[PDB]
Amino acid sequence: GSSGSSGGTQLEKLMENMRNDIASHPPVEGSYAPRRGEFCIAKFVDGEWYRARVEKVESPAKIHVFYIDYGNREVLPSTRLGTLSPAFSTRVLPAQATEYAFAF
Repeated sequence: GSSGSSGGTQLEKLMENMRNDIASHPPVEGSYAPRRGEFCIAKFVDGEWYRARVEKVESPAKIHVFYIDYGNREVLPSTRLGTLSPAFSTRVLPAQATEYAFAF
């Protein structure tokens, strides 16, 4: 936590709340099934979870997704994908992704 002259970025706020329950109670690798057109959390090479929308599901090992937080695409397995909580879901914060408008 931060007290005194604090302040962050919209995304940093939501992500900050999720990263917590996500880093303390990480999802089960290979539990959530990514479906074409479904929102979920993806694990970044830096073991950092981020909001993304399944673009194309190839195989349990290959899942085309797009980070709706930055605006990038990465083919990750169904292991790095998990159930995106409604509390941290974009439903509260708008996708800061750049290539989001084109994502879908």
